[PDB]
Amino acid sequence: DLTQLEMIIEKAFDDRNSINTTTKGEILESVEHALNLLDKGEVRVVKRQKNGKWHVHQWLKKAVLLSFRLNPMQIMTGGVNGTSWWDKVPSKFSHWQEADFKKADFRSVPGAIVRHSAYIAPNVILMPSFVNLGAFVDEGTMVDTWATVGSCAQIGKHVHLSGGVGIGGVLEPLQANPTIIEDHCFIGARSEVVEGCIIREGSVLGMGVFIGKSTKIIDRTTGEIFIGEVPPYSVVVPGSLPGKPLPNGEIGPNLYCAVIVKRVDQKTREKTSINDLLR
Amino acid sequence: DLTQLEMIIEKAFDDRNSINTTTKGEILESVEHALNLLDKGEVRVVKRQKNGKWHVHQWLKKAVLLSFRLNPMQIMTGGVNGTSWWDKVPSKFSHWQEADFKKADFRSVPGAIVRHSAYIAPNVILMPSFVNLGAFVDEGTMVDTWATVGSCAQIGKHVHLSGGVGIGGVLEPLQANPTIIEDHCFIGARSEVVEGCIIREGSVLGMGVFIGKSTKIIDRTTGEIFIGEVPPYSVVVPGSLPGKPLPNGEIGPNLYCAVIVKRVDQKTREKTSINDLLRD
Amino acid sequence: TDLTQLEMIIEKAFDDRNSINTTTKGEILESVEHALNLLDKGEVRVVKRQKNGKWHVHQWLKKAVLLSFRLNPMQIMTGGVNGTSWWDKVPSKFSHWQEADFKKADFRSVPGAIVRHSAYIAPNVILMPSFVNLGAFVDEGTMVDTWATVGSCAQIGKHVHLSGGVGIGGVLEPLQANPTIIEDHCFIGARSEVVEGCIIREGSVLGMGVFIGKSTKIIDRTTGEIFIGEVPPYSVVVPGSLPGKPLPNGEIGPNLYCAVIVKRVDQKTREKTSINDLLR
Ligand SMILES: [Cl-]
Ligand SMILES: [Cl-]
Ligand SMILES: [Cl-]
Ligand SMILES: [Cl-]
Repeated sequence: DLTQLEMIIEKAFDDRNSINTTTKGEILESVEHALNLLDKGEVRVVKRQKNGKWHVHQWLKKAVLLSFRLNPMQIMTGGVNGTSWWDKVPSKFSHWQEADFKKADFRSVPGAIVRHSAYIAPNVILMPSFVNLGAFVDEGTMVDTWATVGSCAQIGKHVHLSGGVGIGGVLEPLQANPTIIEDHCFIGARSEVVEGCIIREGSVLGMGVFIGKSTKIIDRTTGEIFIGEVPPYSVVVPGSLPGKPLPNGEIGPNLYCAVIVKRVDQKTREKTSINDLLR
Repeated sequence: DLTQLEMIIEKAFDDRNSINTTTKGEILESVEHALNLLDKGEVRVVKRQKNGKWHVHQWLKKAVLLSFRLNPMQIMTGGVNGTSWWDKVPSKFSHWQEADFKKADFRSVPGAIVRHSAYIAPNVILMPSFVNLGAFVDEGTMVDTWATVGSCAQIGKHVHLSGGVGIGGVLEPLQANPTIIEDHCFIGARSEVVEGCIIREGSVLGMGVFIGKSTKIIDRTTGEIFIGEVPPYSVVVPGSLPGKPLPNGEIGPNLYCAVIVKRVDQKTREKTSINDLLRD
Repeated sequence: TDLTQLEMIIEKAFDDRNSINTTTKGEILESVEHALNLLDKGEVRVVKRQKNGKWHVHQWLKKAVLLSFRLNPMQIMTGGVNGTSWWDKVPSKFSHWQEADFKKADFRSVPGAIVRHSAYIAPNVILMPSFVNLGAFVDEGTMVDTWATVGSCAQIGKHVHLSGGVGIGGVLEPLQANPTIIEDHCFIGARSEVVEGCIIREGSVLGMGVFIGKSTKIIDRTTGEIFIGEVPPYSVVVPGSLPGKPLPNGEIGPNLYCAVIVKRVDQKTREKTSINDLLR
């Protein structure tokens, strides 16, 4: 029953300053249990509504924040020459055996790093990469080498996160939607989507696309400006817009922006290659 | 030997649907032998032609593809607090001891990750980074921190792959050339070269240069446009080209492109610093 | 200890560095080891800021780092996947560190973090999976986010945020060159890169994808002043581009990348306004 669990987390978070490494009992159990529900993908930090809008369940963010006060800093073994690390967030794979990996049915390449409470769906491929607390990585998604899925981020099904891609983490403010990459998006290498922006489903981002909360996204044919959202089935590449003249009157510098070069549909995505879409 | 090895692999590749983790015998031995030849650099995914063009040895890609079918997913130890990974590609350094590292004569910094079948030449420095299956990293090359040498990529001698540089992997389609970086190239930090593009020898890429299959590469002085290839001894920086206007009457956005600002030669390259070449 | 005599020995040993090797022990080894422990503890640092605000290099600490390369052999370092090894000659900072050492040092080291010995990491720093190289200085309360790199001898001021994929470029030789310096309270947005000894002055905010090297043009949008290798205090910086010369065919040429200071604020504005507003 999620209803009771949320109630405790809401009230315990209100008294969060009294929570520490000595707190046990119902508060400790509720937070832990919630992080296991997250780790399994049974709950998620944000859920998509019928309208297509995403709504945050704040008590899950509060549970993650509360886990920082509950768990102590500890020696974590496994470093070079038998040295240690010093942290208070366990790996997702703590106590995982072959049977556990067979059940989860995803591939974790040596170098992959995943914190507990992050959900990894079946048929995902984790290259050497980092997945932070509360993230959700759905069916068949590729997380390529040195990619980062930040806290609470949502990665949809059959997403390709290319090498060096950063999906920015979003914990506070509590009301903020985390960064969201919807189903069937291609995120080109070195791209970055942060600060709770959403890439609507079927979109294709070329290499070097940066999308933050205050990034101008312009449809090259329409003239429309989007903030924090890329509409469905968009092909997006990096560009620049003119700036204000310099104080001496000389032509001003251009400023970076994201450029929507195509808006397609589902049939176009299934029929046309990524490279053709970007050409 | 090589003729018969190629034949065994290609016959098995045509029968790849009947191949799985229970397949042993000559097919297993041939695939393992082919990947060991790749690992020591005795064969490589590509051959340079007389034309100056590179073509793929498709049977070697087939060996790599078969090894996915032959090897089981398994526990691989060494994670934090004794946790494991779950993969079916062994490390290049499996069973390597001091003597293996001394014979190989390259430097492997803790954090470096190299899968078996990747060739790493003498005097290479692997900072924390990742080198994928079938890659070739030639003599004296620097692989800097969080760089990636993708599957089958060919990196020439005395190349500097700066921090966070990605050389994109190319396995299928079988006929597609991998990404190639020829001798004495410098690739500045955060740059990316993917999808089988080739950076010819002695070229210098500034920071943040992206080179993909459909990237316009323009010589600013010549006006010449290149696609998928940077000509020899080019100095390349990130830039932009004008776009079409919006219907509302506003000028359209510029779009990213790669800009050749200089084309030099071996003598110019050897005497002049990277920063001077990029300064103008 | 007496720093003056230690400097004298390091200086003399470096003049005869060709006679220094992996067999060398005695006073020279102890002196180099001591200086790197001083570097690791932050009791000494590769550069110190002067009264005028200029940074001055302590060349003898660079010489000590260089000598430790000659003193220590290439060796097996354990901890790789499936019990495999690395092959390097620089010890981890965390060699022999226990809970008491971590509790005393009072910073947080997340599994995946990599730090070489001689790098100082101050209290309340958070090291995500990342790399900190020799002689670096990471001051109080700084966040080093995932796949960031703090290059050799780099100086990171207090309460700096190095976002994901940020590169702070290393500077060892030339001995006289100042390393890369990031002053107090700076924000460095994701995928940004600052290399080749550039300095970002106190309180500045760099957007995503900002690359600053020695030869990157930085233009002040508000004054029009052009800076090279230095960003003034409390600058807001984003990536941009400047126009080029026409092509020989008569068409407009490509733009070339540059860094743009779009606003310059102060300490009070910085404390009151969020990073996101500063970038709008
Ligand atoms: Cl753990
Ligand atoms: Cl296949
Ligand atoms: Cl292995
Ligand atoms: Cl060590």
